[PDB]
Amino acid sequence: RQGRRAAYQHESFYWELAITTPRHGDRPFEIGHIAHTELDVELVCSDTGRNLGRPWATFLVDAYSRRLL
DNA sequence: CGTTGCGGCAAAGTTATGGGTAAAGTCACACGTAGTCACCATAATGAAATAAGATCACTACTGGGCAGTACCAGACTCGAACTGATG
Ligand SMILES: [Mg+2]
Ligand SMILES: [Mg+2]
Repeated sequence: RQGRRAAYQHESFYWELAITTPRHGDRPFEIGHIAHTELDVELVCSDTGRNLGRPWATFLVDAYSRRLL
């Protein structure tokens, strides 16, 4: 009906019967994620005060402690 | 006198309403919302044009003066001659 990107919410999860390597990390600085986004905020210039559009934030996260590295 | 129905009194029973606390749900993070014709009045030239103005050329009408002519004396000047005083 809508496509694969819409059925992605109706996906079967992965449930661990046995214990493989842990998904989020055995220790800090083992698995760390990089991801970009654009912040939902309009920013103004510091000198001339025009609309500069929405900025972009990139995050590096330690997946074990979920810490924003 | 004893019994029976009726009514007051005060817990007791049932709903309702505004509080607190853990615990089942809920939903966005997944690159994204701003973006684009349609609209008719006003300035604003630049061109188109003006309506009158400017000058040429011709036609007719009407003031009107200059080089030259002419006479009638009055008046000053002077050839030519007359005539008187004189050394
Ligand atoms: Mg992203
Ligand atoms: Mg977003």
